[PDB]
Formats: sequence, C-alpha cells, structure tokens
Amino acid sequence: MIVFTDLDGTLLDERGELGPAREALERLRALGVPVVPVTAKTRKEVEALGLEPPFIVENGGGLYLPRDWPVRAGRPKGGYRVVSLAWPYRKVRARLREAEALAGRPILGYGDLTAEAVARLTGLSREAARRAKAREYDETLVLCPEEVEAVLEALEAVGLEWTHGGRFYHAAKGADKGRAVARLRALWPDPEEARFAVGLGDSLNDLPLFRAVDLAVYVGRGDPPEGVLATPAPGPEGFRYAVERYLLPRLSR
Amino acid sequence: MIVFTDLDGTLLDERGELGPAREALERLRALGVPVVPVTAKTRKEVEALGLEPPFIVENGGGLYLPRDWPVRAGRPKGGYRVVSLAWPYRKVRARLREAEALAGRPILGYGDLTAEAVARLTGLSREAARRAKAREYDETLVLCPEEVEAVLEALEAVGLEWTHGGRFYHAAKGADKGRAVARLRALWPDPEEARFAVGLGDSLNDLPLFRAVDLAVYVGRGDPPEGVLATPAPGPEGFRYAVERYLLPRLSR
Ligand SMILES: O=C(O)[C@@H](CO)O[C@H]1O[C@H](CO)[C@@H](O)[C@H](O)[C@@H]1O
Ligand SMILES: O=C(O)[C@@H](CO)O[C@H]1O[C@H](CO)[C@@H](O)[C@H](O)[C@@H]1O
Ligand SMILES: [Mg+2]
Ligand SMILES: [Mg+2]
Repeated sequence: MIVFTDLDGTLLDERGELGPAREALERLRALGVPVVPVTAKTRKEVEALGLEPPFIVENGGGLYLPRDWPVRAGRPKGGYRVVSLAWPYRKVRARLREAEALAGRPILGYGDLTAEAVARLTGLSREAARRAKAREYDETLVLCPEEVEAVLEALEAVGLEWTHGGRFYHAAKGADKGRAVARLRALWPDPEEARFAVGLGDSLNDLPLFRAVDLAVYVGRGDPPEGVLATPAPGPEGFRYAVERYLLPRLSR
Repeated sequence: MIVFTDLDGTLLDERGELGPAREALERLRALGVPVVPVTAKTRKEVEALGLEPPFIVENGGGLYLPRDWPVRAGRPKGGYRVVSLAWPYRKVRARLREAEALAGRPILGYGDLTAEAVARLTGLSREAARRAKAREYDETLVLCPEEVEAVLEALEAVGLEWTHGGRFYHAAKGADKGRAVARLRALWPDPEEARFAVGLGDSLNDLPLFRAVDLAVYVGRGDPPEGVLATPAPGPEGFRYAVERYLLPRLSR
C-alpha cells in the first residue's frame, strides 16, 4: 500500500497543523506505509514543512525523488533528483498573456503580485508567501467570480488547463495529480508495494488523484466525487477517520 | 492667465506624444503663459516627461513648487517645495486593507503589483511602470468591472474617497484636482496672473478641475459636463483648437 495525500484541507488544517491526523500518520509510518504528499504547493513550501522526498509539487507539475532513488529518472539537484511533467512557469505566464489579450481584460496570478500581496490574500507570512511564489510549473490565479467563466474559457481557448485548489484557480498544462501519481507508482522500487494505492483529497484538483488510486477518500466539504469514499468530518479528522476505518483494517492482513 | 491641464488624454495622446498640441504648447510658452500640469501621475512620472514645477500630482494629492518660489508654503524637498494636501500613500494602503476586509474580496492596487504587471496592464515600459508605482498619496486600483460598485461602496464606508482617471479607479483621502488648483492659485506669486484660470481635461477626475477654473474645456469623448466647453476633436487636437480659438484671443485683449 502507498498513501498519496493532499496537504492543506486534507492532512493539514487551517493552521497548517496535523491536529488529529498526527497519530494516524504516525501509525502508517509505524506500519511501514509510504506516505507521499501530492500538493499544489511549491518545492520550497514542501521543504519548509520539513517533508522529505518523494513528493509531488504544483498539482503534479513536478515529481521530486531522493538523490539516491533505486530507479533511475530525472535530474540531479542537491539531495534531490527531479522529474518534470508539465510546462515551465515562465512559459505558462506567456500563454496567460495571450489569454489576457483574447479575454480583453487583465488575468492576474501570483507572478504579478508582490510577496506582501500574496501574504495578505492567503493569510500567510511574508516568508511563506515568498515560498508560494517560487513556482516552477503552475500559476495560481487571482480571479474575481464574474470573470471566472470568462477567464476560464479564455484559458481553455489558448490551450491552457485549469483547476481549482480549494480557494484559488490554477493554470498549467500537463500538471495533473493523477498523472504524477501514475508515474511515481510506475517508478516505485517495490512494484508490490505500489500495487495498491490510496488517495486522499479535498478539492477539484484532487479529482485526478482519486482516479489514479485504488481506494479514494474525499475529506472535503459537501458531497464526495462519484464513487469516492467520504468521511463524517473534513480535513485531518477525515484523514484520521480514513486511516482508522479504511486503511488499518486492511493492513492487519 | 494660468493654464491648468490634464496630461494623458488631454495634452498627450495614447502613445504619450504631444502630437498636434506641441505647437500650441510652444505658443503658450513663447507668450509667457504659465502651463501647470494637473495629473493623476506621480512626481517621478512628471519629471520623466521633463516637466518643471509648479505641477500638481496624484489627482491633487500634492502640489510641487519650485524651491525658490516667492511665496513660502509647504516644506522644502530638494529642488522643490511640497504642499501635501492628501493622506500619505502608506495610510491609504492601510485603509484599503480594511475596505478589503469589509468587501470580502481582494482589492488590488498598483502597490500590490510588480512593475512588470503594471507595465503589462498599462502598455507602459517597465521603467515607466516603476515611476507610476512610486506613489506618494493616491492608489491606482485594478478592479474587476463587475465588482466596481461594491468596491467603491466599501472604500467610502471605511472613509476613503475615489475617482476615475480614464482607465482606472483611484483611492485616496483629500486628493482633489479642484482643491489643489485652488490652493495653487492662492499661492501664486502674481495674484493678477492667477485671477483667470483655464482648465482642460478629459475624465471624471477632471470634473473638480473644471469647477475650480474660470474657463473649462473638455477634450474627452462624448458631450462635456454642463458649463464646460467642448472642442471639435478630443485629445491633443482639442487642446490645439482650445489654445488657438479659445485662449489666444482671450489673451490678446
Ligand atoms: O489552490 C489553492 O486553493 C491552495 C490550496 O491548494 O493552493 C494555493 O494557495 C496556497 C496558500 O493558500 C499555496 O500554499 C499554494 O502554493 C497555492 O498557491
Ligand atoms: O487614471 C488613469 O486612468 C490613468 C490616466 O492618466 O492614470 C493612471 O494610469 C497611468 C498609466 O495609464 C499612470 O501614468 C498614472 O500614474 C495612473 O496610475
Ligand atoms: Mg487541499
Ligand atoms: Mg486624462
């Protein structure tokens, strides 16, 4: 079994804390179950949470592996080897400029905003916003509701793909949590361990995640995507419930 | 006679060129008629256009006078004396955070944007955008068309004022082109010369300018406000006609 999990609103709360999920995560580790973050966050953000590779960043845009991963792939970067799946940021920002001209109105993203503004909009510290701005593949957009559809089609018009991370729309191309997961499983050292995958998420950008796993669990608010398991409570309480009710009993085998 | 004039859309075309207004300006200067810019632009932008004081920046937020001005007012700053009429930008920005909390939606201004983003939205070069970002009083807002009214209501509810400069809304407190023109006329070294004021402009933020002068001329598009002259063509072509057909005859008598 491998557990692929979203971070904010799934494994972490609004404080960015594990809360009730901490005990659940410790139990999975005690049982030798790999837990792989699959997140909209940048590498810098993931590193700041103290998370170790392997992990998936920017909605599936990049797959980070330990420098010494048994199965060769990617490019050496310090204590990392990196695999790229989606288009590069500065190029995405280029299609956005094209979409802007098509839509006849500004389309703003994190790239257009100062760290101070990003911090204000997200409630992060300035340092944390600097990390959130350090994007390699995916752009986080700051759209107003009425233009949303207008902008989204304009995005779709110029061949960009969009998703929604729970609070913000994102623009990218080739960045897909399900695609990233599929690739990581294909690159797993122990094919037997990767044979059964679990996916936990809370937002639209986790739909691809759910479709790439064998047991999907939705811990978001409202109704879960079709066929996906739900939990009585959202977020970390959901994570904990999912581990206790759904995962632990299967591992007793 | 003092000629108070807006810059963009009045004296300058959409490319920032004088166009047909150049000979008109030269004629005024050759005849010793003071021409005083009264603009939404910052002091840095005005300087980059090669304009010497006196001039009025940021929608009336500040009056910049030659330091050797015979009527000592305001405070010395390098080669100028500055009369501050409006809240400082830092105070406006802080109050904008409150309007934003009230509105429940981001309210972005130039202060939130990179020079690169401001350049893109205005068609300015990056260097020009840096100058437009160097604001001392007034904030330029970048609002969703659909959110404008809610935002303007929020600004007012938290004690800020707003205007529109032709393309963008602005937020400030105490910046008014009319108040600024009145103050400058009151500070003029030669009261006789200040007794008759001409005002030329093209946008909402110029309506106070028209009220503060004795001969008002609108060179924007569509019909002029009540009590304000129109010209056959808008922009610098209107400035030229105004100088040739309205001002130079007044002067000759
Ligand atoms: O998509 C969103 O709604 C959130 C949650 O996934 O992610 C964005 O916003 C987060 C902060 O709220 C950042 O940490 C991420 O990098 C990203 O920019
Ligand atoms: O208000 C507007 O519609 C324009 C018209 O001059 O002024 C803003 O926009 C201009 C660029 O278009 C800047 O030069 C000014 O500083 C200001 O930010
Ligand atoms: Mg999430
Ligand atoms: Mg104008």
